[PDB]
Amino acid sequence: PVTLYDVAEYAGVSYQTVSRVVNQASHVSAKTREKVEAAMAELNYIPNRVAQQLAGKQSLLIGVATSSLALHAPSQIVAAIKSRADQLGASVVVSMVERSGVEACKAAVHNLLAQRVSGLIINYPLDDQDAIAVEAACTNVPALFLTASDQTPLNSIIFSHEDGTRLGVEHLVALGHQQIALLAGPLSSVDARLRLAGWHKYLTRNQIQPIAEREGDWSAMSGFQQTMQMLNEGIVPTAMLVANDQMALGAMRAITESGLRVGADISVVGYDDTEDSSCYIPPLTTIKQDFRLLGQTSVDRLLQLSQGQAVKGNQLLPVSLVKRKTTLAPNTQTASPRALADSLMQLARQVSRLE
Amino acid sequence: PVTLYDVAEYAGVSYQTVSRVVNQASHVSAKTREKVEAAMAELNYIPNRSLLIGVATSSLALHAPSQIVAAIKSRADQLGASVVVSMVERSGVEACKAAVHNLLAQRVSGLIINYPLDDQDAIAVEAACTNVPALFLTASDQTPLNSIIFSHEDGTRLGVEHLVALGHQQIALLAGPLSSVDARLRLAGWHKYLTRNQIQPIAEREGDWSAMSGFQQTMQMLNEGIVPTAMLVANDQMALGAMRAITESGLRVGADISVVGYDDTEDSSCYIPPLTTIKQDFRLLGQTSVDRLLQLSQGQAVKGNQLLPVSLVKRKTTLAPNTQTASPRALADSLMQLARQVSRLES
Amino acid sequence: SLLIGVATSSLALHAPSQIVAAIKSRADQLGASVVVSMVERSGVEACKAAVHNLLAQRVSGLIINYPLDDQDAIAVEAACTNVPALFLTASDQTPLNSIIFSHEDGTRLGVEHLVALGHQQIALLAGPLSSVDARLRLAGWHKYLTRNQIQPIAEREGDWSAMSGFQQTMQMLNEGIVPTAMLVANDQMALGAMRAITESGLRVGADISVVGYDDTEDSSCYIPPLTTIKQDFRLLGQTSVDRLLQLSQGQAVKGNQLLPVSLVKRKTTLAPNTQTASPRALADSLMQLARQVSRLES
Amino acid sequence: SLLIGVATSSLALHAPSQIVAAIKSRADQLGASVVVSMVERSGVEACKAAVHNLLAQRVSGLIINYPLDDQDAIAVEAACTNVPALFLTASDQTPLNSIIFSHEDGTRLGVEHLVALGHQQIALLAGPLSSVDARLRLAGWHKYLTRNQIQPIAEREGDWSAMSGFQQTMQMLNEGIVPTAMLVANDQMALGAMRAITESGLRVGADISVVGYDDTEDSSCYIPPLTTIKQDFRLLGQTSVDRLLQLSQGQAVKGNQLLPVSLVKRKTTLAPNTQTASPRALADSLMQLARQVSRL
Repeated sequence: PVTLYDVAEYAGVSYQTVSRVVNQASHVSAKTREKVEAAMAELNYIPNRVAQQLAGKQSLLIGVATSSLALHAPSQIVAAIKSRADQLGASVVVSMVERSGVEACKAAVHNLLAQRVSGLIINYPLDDQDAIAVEAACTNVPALFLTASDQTPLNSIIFSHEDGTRLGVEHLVALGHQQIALLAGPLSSVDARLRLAGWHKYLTRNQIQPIAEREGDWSAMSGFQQTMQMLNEGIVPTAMLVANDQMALGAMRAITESGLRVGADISVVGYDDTEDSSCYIPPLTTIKQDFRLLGQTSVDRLLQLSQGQAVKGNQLLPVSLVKRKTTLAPNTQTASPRALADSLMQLARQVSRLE
Repeated sequence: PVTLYDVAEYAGVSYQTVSRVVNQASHVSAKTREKVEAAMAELNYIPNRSLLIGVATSSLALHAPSQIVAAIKSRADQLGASVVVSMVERSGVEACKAAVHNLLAQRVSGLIINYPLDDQDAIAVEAACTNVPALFLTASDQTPLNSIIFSHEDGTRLGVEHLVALGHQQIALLAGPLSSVDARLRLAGWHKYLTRNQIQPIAEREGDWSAMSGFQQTMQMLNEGIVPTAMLVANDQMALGAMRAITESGLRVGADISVVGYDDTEDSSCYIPPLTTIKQDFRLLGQTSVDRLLQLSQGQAVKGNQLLPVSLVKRKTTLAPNTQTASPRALADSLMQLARQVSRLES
Repeated sequence: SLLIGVATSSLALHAPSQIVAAIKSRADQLGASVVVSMVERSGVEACKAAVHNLLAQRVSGLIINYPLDDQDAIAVEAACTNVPALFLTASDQTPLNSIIFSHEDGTRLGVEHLVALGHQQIALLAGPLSSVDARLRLAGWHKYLTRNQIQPIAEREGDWSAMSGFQQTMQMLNEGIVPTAMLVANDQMALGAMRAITESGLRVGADISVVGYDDTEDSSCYIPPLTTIKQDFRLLGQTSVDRLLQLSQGQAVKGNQLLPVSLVKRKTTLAPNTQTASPRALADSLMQLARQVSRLES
Repeated sequence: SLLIGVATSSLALHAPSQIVAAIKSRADQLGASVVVSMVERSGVEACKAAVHNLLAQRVSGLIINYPLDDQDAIAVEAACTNVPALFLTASDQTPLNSIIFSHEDGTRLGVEHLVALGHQQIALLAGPLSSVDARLRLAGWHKYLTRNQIQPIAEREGDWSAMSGFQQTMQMLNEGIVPTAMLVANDQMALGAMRAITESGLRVGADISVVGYDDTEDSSCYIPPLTTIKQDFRLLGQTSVDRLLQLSQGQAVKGNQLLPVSLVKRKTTLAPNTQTASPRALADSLMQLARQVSRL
């Protein structure tokens, strides 16, 4: 071919030196790594082996099957994963799952397996039935799941959906709310269904039935649209539990644009605690999920599993309510007709001043 | 939203013809491939049509870089090439030069640098790429090397012109951190175009891209008694924080202080009130960068720098300064709000 | 392999298409094949013939999606001659194998809805009376309105089309008969009624409340959105297949079977005597002037 | 014996049911039998499969009632392998055996209608863009509006359902975009738009004119009755059978073939509002409602 001995006799260096480069920067002065890496590139030279160029002094090589990095939560996690995996001197190989469902995910795994990975993290939302089908596909390779579900028997880490829903409900019940609406994610999504189940569960335990229930698509816009729809249908709760912070944003807008006050008239609770919620108007009470932690933890755990020790269990991570300004004790006090008529008059005056 | 049948009935050719172009040179007089390939490009149409490519990126934590890499990975798949990301924490050129030396060790056939660098440093990095094609998604327009970016010149211009045209004279800037090239360029641009309208900003401040910083800096400014009629902000998130600062300072966004963002994120359409901003399509930047990189890896493409258009997205944070009477559109909105309140009465 | 025959009304018609779709669709999932025989009308000889065809094609089970009164349904079951036969349109009182929606419930819910909103002056708008489904629906309305000491002030007969709903309603209002509410036999006639009302200078809901039947995709966006009775035809179709396979192995409900329905409250139902200058009517007037305002020059 | 296979979209959907009805119906009159194979979903592998089934059932001719772009329609025709195949959904520019309605006409008529009523501010509401029928319709609208020196002021994408017509129209008006006319890709979305408009404090026709497509039974009773483009699907279905029998005896138009459509003028179309009230007259009206409000 173009050999390892050709790279060397024209570039002026030994075959210990060309072979020390092929691996990683160690005992060769950084100034002689320019005489080699330009002599390799200007004659096209490469590995075999190419997993013989991942041959030492040890590897853990880990595969991740994830939802789109477009989406905020999955990016947080993978960031953390990649990040932490680095600290531990293991490498990460992502395989994105442009949707949707289990055949999609089963495929993303069969890829990672073809790339001879030593462990798997599944960051893709699956109901328990399907998660089992996937675990089947992992075939003698340790597999940690960051989204299940149904309880599950397998290796998992998740945040407590039970806690999240409980905290929110309890918060509002304790502020003395009785008229409550839910705004869930799309129901194709397992995470949405779990969240909603949770809300029902705990509201039932406080002798409460939600006065309305709706379904967004995770986007703020859908939070606005559904909330608008609802208020226009004359349904006007004192509080809303919302399945993520972005829909909560859209709800808040719907409310505000409907002539109501967020908190003082309709309290709202989110989920996720995104960077931006702290500066919504007003700042948004929500459930914190530390995705960076989930990601980082999942790596420690996976390395352990790949040496036959760890929790071969399922594992939960705590969450927490973050009180801010969208939660206040209920209030149906609301402007009097005389006050509205006055506001109207003011705009009639402004109107008459136009062309 | 331009289709295949729009490319054809303005450029004077059939569908068999537009559809024979999309595929390849088969029996194409490259002559009539000029009537089509300019009508595709001058309407904005994007057709459904080993290479191993490395990406050096900022943290995927951050929104923009995730968008891009997503689009990259995604598109690279369609083309049967694989992507290998190397994340850069954090800060500076040695950081980034290192991330590259890794990707090179993994014997990649092309490089995309999605990490913000000033032109001096971008050169230093290009030096490190050593006989391997390297496309940069963050430098300035001035660079000699292979790049794709959005027009910072346009973005800044549009925003300024927007507010001047609404008749604003008292304007404050809220920039990104100045370690960041993208922030500096944006700020330079704002100064450039405000100068061209005989205006000097009344205040200038520096966030860190986070909303919280937008709030903190705007708060500080208003508390220092500096109260502009408009703000140009370097991204949508800081704009959110500014809006909050304003609102919590007893003022109305738009009516009292107009605000303009940058990026057009998913959520800005539902800020309160919805946010006027400059659209940058990161999915497109990412996808494009791959096509371009494959071409470079076969000798041909723009070995040039390349710009991508942007656009102003008018919404509700921009209104003529509160010196003027409110506009009919602003009144009609207020009126809608009361009609909603009214319908919730009974007596 | 199960091979199953369907005798259906025209696929032109919305409901029967829903069903056969669901049938074909589900039958696929279960690895059985479907063979449709359409019955371009009308009545029992028509339907007895459609069956004699399917039988000639050696099918292993029959679904009869064609509307029949109980007498005639028996005559047809006679024709099926040692081949399992599931009927998707008869009454609840039949001996044979059937699945239907509860006509008793549908009618009850609608009446109760309006009585509970306090309506006393009510008109019925039924389907054509050649149609069994229309007669059952009408019987039901009479039954429950009687149980609330009410006699309808008018009663009319469309042909299922919206246009007929308009025409009959127009006729009625022009005859000076002006109820506070209408029970209508399907959503499309309800559309036509609503138009007749609106074009007669009246308000749907506020002046005359209207209730539909079927809950079609589009009723949620009628003007105003239409209170109606939900019937899930996809479900009926899909269910009928499961059931038929079971019957073809001796076991299942050799019974008749009912499927629930539900009232869907929307904006065509409001208490009588609203009357005039409610907050909602003022807010509407306001909205109009806001639009006019926004058309001005600054 | 003449035995004919149909590959169709879901019978759930209104149009395809109309067609197959007509097909089955007419095929009966002619003493041939029909065998349907439904397609879900979606795209060309789906449809290539539905055909490979029908072929296994040894049919003597094929009707493809499933929407396909010209590229894919060819791929399917390849699959038909020596069996006559009539397509009820492609474009006019295909080589193969087809019958369709004139999309060129439909779009032209609607545009010309509104231009002739003197509209300059126009919005489009298209079907989903995964759908070829939607893309063709939209292309057509662009083509003819361009020919009248007009660019639409907005452009949106439903999913064929009324609800989406409402949602997109609501979105658009809330974005402060307020055209004088709308071209809509089917009658149901047009219903939803009409609602969005009406509920937005505006008048359909007088303020915003709307045009549909299909002419469904119900559009004649929308509020107000809906100007729309008529497509007679019964005819398409019936015609496709005559034509197929002829093809199966080596004679007919081995051509593509078009069917006319027609504009149906009703009440959602009127000349744009020339006229406004003065600010002083509005302010007075506003005062009046403030007085009424203060009693309540």
